[PDB]
Amino acid sequence: AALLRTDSFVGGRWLPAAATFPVQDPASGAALGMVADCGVREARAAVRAAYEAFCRWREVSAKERSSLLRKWYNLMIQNKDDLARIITAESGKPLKEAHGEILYSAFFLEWFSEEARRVYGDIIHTPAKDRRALVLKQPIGVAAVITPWNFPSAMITRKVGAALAAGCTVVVKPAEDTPFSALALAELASQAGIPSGVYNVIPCSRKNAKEVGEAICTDPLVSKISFTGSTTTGKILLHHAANSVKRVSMELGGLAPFIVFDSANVDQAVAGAMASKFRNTGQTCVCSNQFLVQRGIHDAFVKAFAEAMKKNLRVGNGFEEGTTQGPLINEKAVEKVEKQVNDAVSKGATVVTGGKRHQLGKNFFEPTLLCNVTQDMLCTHEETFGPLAPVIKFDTEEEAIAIANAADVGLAGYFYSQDPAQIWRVAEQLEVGMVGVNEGLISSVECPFGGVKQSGLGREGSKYGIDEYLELKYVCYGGL
Amino acid sequence: AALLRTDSFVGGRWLPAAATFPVQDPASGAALGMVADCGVREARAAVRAAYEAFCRWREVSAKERSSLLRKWYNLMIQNKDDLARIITAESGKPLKEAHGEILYSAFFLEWFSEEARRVYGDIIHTPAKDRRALVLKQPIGVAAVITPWNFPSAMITRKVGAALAAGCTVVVKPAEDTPFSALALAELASQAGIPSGVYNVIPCSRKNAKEVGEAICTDPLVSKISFTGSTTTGKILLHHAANSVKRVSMELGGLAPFIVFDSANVDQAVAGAMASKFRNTGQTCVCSNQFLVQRGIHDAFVKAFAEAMKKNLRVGNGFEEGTTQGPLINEKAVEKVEKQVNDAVSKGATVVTGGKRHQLGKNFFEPTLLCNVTQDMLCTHEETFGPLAPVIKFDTEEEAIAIANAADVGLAGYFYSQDPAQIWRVAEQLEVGMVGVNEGLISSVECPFGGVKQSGLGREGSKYGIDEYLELKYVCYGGL
Amino acid sequence: AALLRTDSFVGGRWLPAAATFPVQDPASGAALGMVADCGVREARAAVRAAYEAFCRWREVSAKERSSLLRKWYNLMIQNKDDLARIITAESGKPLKEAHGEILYSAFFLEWFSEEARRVYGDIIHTPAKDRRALVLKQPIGVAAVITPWNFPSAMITRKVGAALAAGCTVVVKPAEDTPFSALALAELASQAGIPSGVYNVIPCSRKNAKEVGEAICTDPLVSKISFTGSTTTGKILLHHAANSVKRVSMELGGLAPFIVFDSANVDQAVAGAMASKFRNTGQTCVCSNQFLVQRGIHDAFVKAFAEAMKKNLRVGNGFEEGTTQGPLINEKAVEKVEKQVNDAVSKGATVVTGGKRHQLGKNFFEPTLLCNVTQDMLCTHEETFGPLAPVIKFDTEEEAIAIANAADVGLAGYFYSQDPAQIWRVAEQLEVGMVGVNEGLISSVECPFGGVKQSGLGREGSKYGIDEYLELKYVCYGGL
Amino acid sequence: AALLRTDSFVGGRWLPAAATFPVQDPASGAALGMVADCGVREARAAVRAAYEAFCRWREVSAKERSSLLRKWYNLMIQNKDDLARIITAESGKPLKEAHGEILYSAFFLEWFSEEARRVYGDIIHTPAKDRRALVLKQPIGVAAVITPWNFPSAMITRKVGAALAAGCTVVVKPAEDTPFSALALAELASQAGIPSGVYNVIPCSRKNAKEVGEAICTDPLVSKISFTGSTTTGKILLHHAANSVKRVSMELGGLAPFIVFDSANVDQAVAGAMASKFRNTGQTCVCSNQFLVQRGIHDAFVKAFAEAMKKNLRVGNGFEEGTTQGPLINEKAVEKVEKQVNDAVSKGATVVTGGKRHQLGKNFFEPTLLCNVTQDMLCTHEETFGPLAPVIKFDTEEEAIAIANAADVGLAGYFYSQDPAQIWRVAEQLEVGMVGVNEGLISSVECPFGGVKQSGLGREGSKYGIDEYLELKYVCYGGL
Repeated sequence: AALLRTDSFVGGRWLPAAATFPVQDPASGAALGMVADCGVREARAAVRAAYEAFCRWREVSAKERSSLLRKWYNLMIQNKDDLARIITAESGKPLKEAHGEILYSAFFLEWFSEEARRVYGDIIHTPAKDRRALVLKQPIGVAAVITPWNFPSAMITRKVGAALAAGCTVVVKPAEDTPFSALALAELASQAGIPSGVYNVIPCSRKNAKEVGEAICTDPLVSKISFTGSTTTGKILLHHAANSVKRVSMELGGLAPFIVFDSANVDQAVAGAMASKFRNTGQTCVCSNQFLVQRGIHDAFVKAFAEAMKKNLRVGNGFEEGTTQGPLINEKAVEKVEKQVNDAVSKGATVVTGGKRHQLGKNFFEPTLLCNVTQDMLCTHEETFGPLAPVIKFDTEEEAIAIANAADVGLAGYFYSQDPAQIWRVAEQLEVGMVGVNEGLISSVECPFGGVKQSGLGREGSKYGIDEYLELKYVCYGGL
Repeated sequence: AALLRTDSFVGGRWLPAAATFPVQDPASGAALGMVADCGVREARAAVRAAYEAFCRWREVSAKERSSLLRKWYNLMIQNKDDLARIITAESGKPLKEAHGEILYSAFFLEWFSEEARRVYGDIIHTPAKDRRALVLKQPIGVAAVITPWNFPSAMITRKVGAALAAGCTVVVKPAEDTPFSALALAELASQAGIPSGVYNVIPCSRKNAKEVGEAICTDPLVSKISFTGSTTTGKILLHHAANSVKRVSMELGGLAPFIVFDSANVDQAVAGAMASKFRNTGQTCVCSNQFLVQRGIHDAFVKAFAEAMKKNLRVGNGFEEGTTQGPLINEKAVEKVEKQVNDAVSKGATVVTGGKRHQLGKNFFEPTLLCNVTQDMLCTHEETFGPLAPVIKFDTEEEAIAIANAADVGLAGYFYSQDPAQIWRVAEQLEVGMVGVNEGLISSVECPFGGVKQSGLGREGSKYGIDEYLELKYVCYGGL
Repeated sequence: AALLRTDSFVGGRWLPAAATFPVQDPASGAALGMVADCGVREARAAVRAAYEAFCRWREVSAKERSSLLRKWYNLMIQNKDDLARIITAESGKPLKEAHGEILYSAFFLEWFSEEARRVYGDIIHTPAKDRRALVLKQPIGVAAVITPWNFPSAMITRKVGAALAAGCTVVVKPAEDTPFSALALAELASQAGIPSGVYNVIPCSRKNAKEVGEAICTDPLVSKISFTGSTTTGKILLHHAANSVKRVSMELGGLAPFIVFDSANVDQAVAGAMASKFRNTGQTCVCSNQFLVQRGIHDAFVKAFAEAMKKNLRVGNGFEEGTTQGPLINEKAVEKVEKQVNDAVSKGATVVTGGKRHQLGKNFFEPTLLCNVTQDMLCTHEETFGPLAPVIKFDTEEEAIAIANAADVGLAGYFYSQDPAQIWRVAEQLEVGMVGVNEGLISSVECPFGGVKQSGLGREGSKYGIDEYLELKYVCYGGL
Repeated sequence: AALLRTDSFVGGRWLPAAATFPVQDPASGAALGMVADCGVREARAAVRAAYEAFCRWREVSAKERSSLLRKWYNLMIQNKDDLARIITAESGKPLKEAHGEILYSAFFLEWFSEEARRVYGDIIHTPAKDRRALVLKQPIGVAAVITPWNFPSAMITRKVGAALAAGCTVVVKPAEDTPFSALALAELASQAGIPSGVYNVIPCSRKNAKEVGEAICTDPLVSKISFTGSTTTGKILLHHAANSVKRVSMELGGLAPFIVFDSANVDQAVAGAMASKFRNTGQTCVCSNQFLVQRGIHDAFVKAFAEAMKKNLRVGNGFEEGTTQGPLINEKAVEKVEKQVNDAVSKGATVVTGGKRHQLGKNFFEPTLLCNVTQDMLCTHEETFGPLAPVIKFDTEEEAIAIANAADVGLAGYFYSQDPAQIWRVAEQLEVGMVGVNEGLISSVECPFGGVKQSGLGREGSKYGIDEYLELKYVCYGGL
C-alpha cells in the first residue's frame, strides 16, 4: 500500500534528504528501497518541529491524546498483515514472529492510550495548618528515540506510546537496517490525526548515525533520551546527555541466562528453550539466551533439545510457509557467530547439531547446539546474536546463580523448576530486570521491561513506563 | 561531646588518613580541627566496606532497618542542640537556622524509617491463563553520596535515609567546608546500631576532591550516585557515571524566581521575601532567590522590603543572640557577591540598602537590595549565593513567566498572588520542580524536592524519594 | 430503531412477563409502551442467569472484558441521538440535557473499559524470611443494581461499567418511570457481544417494586447491592442486605447547598446557579440545589438570578427547539413543589418569579425563585426536586457553613468565592462528598461521586469506583 | 501495676457505673475483679465525649497523631509482660500465646502510627481546561468498636489504631469475658497523652450488651461501626446501622478449611496443623480450623498429627511452665465441644485421641482428633471453638475446593502442597479473605485481614485498613 516509505517524516510532511542509503532483504539480498539519509541539518529541523509541536500537544487534553493514540492503534490492527510483511522484509524474521511483534507493537499504543488519562498528582499532609501540599506531574518535553533493528516496530511504539501519552513529542532515529517499520508507523500516525511534529522519523545510514545521534542527544531543545541498542553506542549517547543533564532511559544488549534445574519438567524446559532461542514471537529484549543445566538433568535435556531443533527448525526465507529460522541480519553477524562457535570448540566445546554456515549460504547459519561449554567461553561475545546455543553444566543452585550473576548481565533471566521454595530464591537472587519462571516467552505490554546495572536505565510498558516521560512538581499552596 | 570528629568513618571504624586539611569557623576564622583528607586508596576501601555490608544489609528485614533508622533519628533529637552548634560553627549560619536544619535532617531519618516497610511490589493481570505477573522492588546496591556545604546535615540525611530504607548502603563524601556534620551523624549511626559499612564518610580537601569524586563515581562496586552541588562538578560526575551506566539523582545550584503580582498581600510578600532570602530556616535547595515585581505594586514592595531589612537584619557571629545574617562561606564568596553588585550598578542598577563589605570585614557582607535591575544583569552569576537581592520590574504575567522560565533555571520558584485563577496558571507554567504559593519557606520532608531540565535528576523526600534507590523486577510466573 | 424495547432482558434473551405497566411521556401524556412488569419469579430467574454467567465471566481475561466494554461504548456513541431521544421521551428532560447525559453514560463504559486491565494486587514485605505476602483482588460476584428515573442511563452505566470491569455480573432493576434507557442499553450490550447473563434488566411497576427489590437484595446468589434513590427505599434495602451481610454502595437523594460569598464573581455565580438548578446537562446526583447568599452580595445576586431566569428559561416540550425547562415527572412531583412554595410563603418567604403551575398545565411548573427564605423552611422537603430556588441570606462564612452542614445533607456542595484562603476552608469544612468551586456543573467520569453520612455509601466513577466490586485476598506464601 | 482497672474510661476519666459484673479466671475460677457495667446512659455519654473530642482531634496534625500513636506503642512494649499476664488471666490462653498477641497488638499501634502521615489525596486530569480535579480524604468521625474475647487486645488495637490514624475517635465496647485488656490500653493511652475522649472504653455485662450495643450503633453522633464477633450479633448490629446508613466493617466467626494435598511435606503440614489449631500465637481470626486431607497422604497425616498432639500438648493453667492448652472460656463452650464430638461419633466418626472433658475438669477439655468425619458433620457447629480437630478425607483437588467453598465460610483458609501450579489454583479458587500456603500462622499487621461473603465487611491492618475510617471528597476547582 502507501505504507512503504522512503522519505523522512518531519512536521507532518514527507521530506527527502540530500543523500540516501540502500535497504536490502536480509534473506534474498533484493533491494527494498532508497531511504532518505538524514544529516545533522535535518535532525535539528526535526527537533525544532518536535519542540514547537510540544508547546501545543502538552495543551491537548489527556482524553484527546488518549483518543488519538487509540486511533493509531486501530490503524495498526487494520494494516497488521502488511505491517508484518514489512518487518519480515527488512529484519528477515519469519512471518509468524513478525505478526507476533506487530501485535505487541499495536498493543503498546493501546496500552499507553489508556495510561494517558491516568497521570495522577498527589495531595500530601504537612504539619503547618498554614499550607497544603500538591504534587503535579507534567511532560518532560521533546524526547529523542533511538531504536535497534531486532524489533523494528515494537521497540518504537513502547517508547513513543509512553512519550505521547505523557504529553511529550518525539524524534525517532530508527536503525539503518530496518527503517521502513518506523516510516510505516508515520503513515498511520498521520492517518490517525496525530498533529504535525508530534511524531518525527529521521532515517540515516551508518555513516550519518554518529553525527545524527549526537545532534539529537545534545540539542538544547531535547529534554529526554530513550535508547535501545549496543553498550558501546549507549555509553556514547550517555556522554552526550551528560553535557546538558538530560533525562535518559536505556536498554543495552547482552546475555540472558536460561537455567534448567533437576526438578524441571524436561519437555517444558526444552519447549521454553526452543521458543526462547529459535522461535521468539515476542520482543522482551535485545538479549541472547545461553543455557545453564544441572548435572542431574543435563544429558536428558541436551538430547531432547537437539531432537526438537531437528524436528522443528526449518531454515529458509521468512515469507515461505514453514520457515522457522530466518537469516542473520548481515555478513558481520554471521562472522561473529562463526567466531563464538570456533573459539568455543577450540577450547573443549562439543557441537551437537551443525555449527556452520547453512547450505543456502548468504546470511543463513545452521541452528547450533554446543555442550561441554564453560563459563569463560562466553567472553567478548556477550552481544553476539544468532541461532547459537551453548550449554554449560553446573552442580548446585548456588553455582548456577553465581555464574548467571556475572556483572554486565542484568536484562532478562529464565529458569525451570518445580520446587516452590527454589522458585522464590532464584527469582529474587537473579540479578536481572525480568525473570521468567517455567516460561521462555514473557513479553507483556502491561509489565515493566528493562535492565539492572549496566544493562540499562528505566523501564518500559506497564504502569511505570509513562513515568520516564514525566517530571514531578511540588506545589506548596500557602497563605492559608 | 564525642560528636566532633576528625577521622573518616569506614566499616564502623574511625580511620585517619595520610594527610589532613583545616576547617575554620567562617565567622571568626578560628581553627575547628584537622580532618582526615581521604585519597583514592581510602575511597576504594570505603566502597568495598559499603559493598560487603550491602550483601548483609539487603537481607535485614524492612522492620529492623526501619527500627534502626528511627533509633538514629531519636539520637539526633537527643543531641539536637550540639548538632546545631556544629552546623553554625562550620557553615556560619545563625543558630536558629541551624536548629531549623537539624530538625529537617532528623525528620528525614524518621520519614524514611517509615517508608522502609512500605516498598510495595505489584501483581498484574495478563491475558494468558498460563501465567501470573509479579513486580518486585529491590535495592540498587552501593550509592555514592556527595553533598554541598550549604546544608551540611539535611542534604545527607534526605539521601542516606532513602538509601538505607531501600536496603542500599552508602559512602558519603561531604563538602570540605563542612565535614563535621557528616561525621557527627556517623557517631550517632554507630550509637544507633547501624551495622559497619552501611554508613561510611570519607572527608577530603579541595585538592583530593576531584580524584576521590571520580574514584567513587566510577568504581564497579558502586551502582548509584547521588549528588547535590555546582553544575560544573555535576556534569563531571555525570560523565564518570556514564562509563558504567550508573543510576543517578542530582540537584544543581541555580537561580530561583520570586514573583510578586499586583494582587499580592504586600506585607506577606515582603515577609516571604525576608524569610526566603535572609532568614532561611529550611533547606529547600542550593538556589538563590531573585525578585520579579509587577509595576503596580513595585515601589510599595521595594520600600517595605528595604524597611524590613533595616529592622530585622543584624550581621554578626552566628552564635550571638539576635544575629540574623552570618558570614559568607569564604573570601571567594564575598568576591562573587561584589562582582554581581558592581556589574549590576555599572549597568543601571540602583542600590537601595548598602551593597558593600560589612564593617566587620572578613567574610561579612551587607544585606543588599538593588532595584532597576534588568534580566540580562543576572548572567554568569546564576550560582552566586549571598545576601544580595536584585529586583526586576515587569508589566504582565506573561512577561514575568517568560523571564522566570529562562532555561537552566528549574529548581524552586515562588510567587505571591490573591487571584485564584492566576495561582493555578503560574504554578503550572513555572518551569521548576517546586513552587511556593504565597509562601517563601516550603521545606517539607513528606514532599518531593528536585529540579527539572538542567537543575537536576530525580527527587528526594516524600513517597517518591525511595524509588531513586530501587530497581523493578518483572517476574513472569508461568508453567501454570 | 430496535432500541425501544418493552420486554425484560435475561440470559441474553427478551422475555415478556405475566403483566405489564404503562410508560407515558411526562410532557405530552402520550403512551410510549407496555413494558414487562417482572415479579419475584422473574427476579430469581435473572439472578440465577447472572450467577451462572459470573462463573464464566470472571474467567474471561481483563483485556477481553475491556474490549467488550469498549465495543459497548462505541455502540452507544453510534446511536447517541436515538438514545438521547429515549431519555427525553421518558424523563421529559430537554434534548440538550439528554444528549449531555448520554455522553456521560457512554463515557462511563469507556472509562471502566480502561480500568478493567488495571486491577492491581500487591506484594508486601513481612519480617519472616519464611514467607512472602501477596494481595489479590477478585470480583465479588453478582450485583443487584437499582437506579432512579432522574438519569435513566448514566446512573446505570457508572455502576454496571465498574461491576463488569471488575469481573462481576449484574441484574438491573430500572425505575418504573424510565425503563427504556435500561433496555436500550441491553440491545447494545447484545450487539457488542456481552455474554448472556452478564447484563440483565428486569423492569417492574410500582406495585412489584417492593417485592422485586427484596427478592434481589436478599437472594443468596447476590453478593453486592448498588442503589441510587430515596432515603426511605435505601434504608429498606439496607435492611434486606443486613440479613446476609451483602456489600453495599448507595446514594440517597437530598439537598445540595450552593453558597455565594461576597467576593464571588456575580455573573459567574448566577450562571453557575442557572446551569446548576435549571439547565443541568450533567448527572452529578439526585440532589436539589438551594441557595445561601451573603448579605453584601445578596440583593445584586437575587436580581441578576431572576433576570437570567426570565431571559433563558423556556418551559415546554423537551423535543422542541429552545426548550429549557421540561415537565416534572408526575402529578405528585408538582404537588410536592406546590407544597414547598406555599409553606415557604406562608412563613415569610417572598416570590420573585412566578411560583405556580405553568399555563401549559399538566406536569409543568413555573421556574420559581424565592428570597427571604429561612433555614427551617426546608424541612420535610429535603427530597423535593423541581424548578424551585429558595434563597437564604447569611452574614458570615461560619454561619453559612453551619447552615449547610445540617446533618442528613452530605452529597454535593457548591460555592463561589475569589478568596484563595476561603476557598480551601469552605471546601474542606463542607460536609459533603463532592464540592464545586466557582463551578455548578462538576460531573466527570474520572472523579469519585457519592455521599457522606446518610447521603450514601461508597463512590462511583474514577479510579475508586471499581473497588466497590472487589474483594481483597491476602495470600501468605510460606514454606520458604 | 496500675494496669488492672475496673472502671469505664470516658473523656479521659475513670468512671464507675451503677452496677458491676464479675470477671473470673477461666482456668482457676478465681475472682479477678468487679468491672463497671455500663448502661445506655453511660454509652451515650461516651459517644458525646468521643464526638466532642473528634472535632478537635481531626484538627491535630497527622505527624502529631502519629507521634502519639507511637508513644502508645512504646508504652505497650514497656509493659508487655504485665499486659500478657492480663490476657492469660482473663482469656485463659497460655502465656506464650498471650505474649504473641501483645506483640501483634502493639505492632498494630506502631503500624498505623506510620500510616497516619500517608493519607494521600489525588489530582486528576479532566478534559475541561476550565477546572482542576482534587480528591481529599477526611476522617469519618466517631466509630463504635465492638470486640470479642478471643484476642482481647489485638482485636482492639488493629481497629482503634486505624481509626485514630485517620483522625477518628472511638468508643470501645469490649467483651464481658475479657474487659481488662481494653482498660489496660486505656491506662497507657492516658500515659501516652492521647487527648480525653479520643479513646473511650465502656465495659458491660451480658445483660447490658444488647442495649448498649444498640445505643452506640444507632446514636446520631456515631458515623462508623466496627465489629468482630458472632454472626448473630453481627446481623443485629448491621440492622441498627441500617437505620442511619452508618459505615461498617465487620468480621464474623466461622470455619477455616485446612487442606493437605498428596504432595505436601507431611511433618510441615502437621506442624502447621499443630500451631494453627492448638498453639496459635497469632490473631488471624475468630475462625476454627477443620481438616481436609487427600486419600493418598491421609493415614500418614492423621497418625503423625495424633503423635504430635500426644508429644506437645500439655493441658493446664496458662501461667504454668509448659502449658500448651488452656481452658475453654466457659461451661457453655465445653458443652458445644461435647456436642460436636458426640454428634460426629454418633454418625460414623472415629476418635483418635481422647474426646472428652479433661481430668482437671472445670473448663478443660482434652485435645481431640477425629477422622472418618464427613462434610455434613459440621452443621450447626460452624462457630464452635475449642481443641477439636475433625479430619475429612477427599480424593481430588476439585472435591476439596468444593467442600471448602461451602458458602458462609469466607474468612481464612490454609493448605499444604509442593506443586507450583496447584498452589496458584487453590489460592485463587479458595473463597476466603486470607490464604496460608504451607503455613498455618499467617498473622501480619502489614497485611489485610477480613472475610468475603457473610464472613465480614472490610479489611484491617496493612495499607488498606485506614480506608475503612475515611471518606473521599471530590473537589472541582473551577473558575479557571
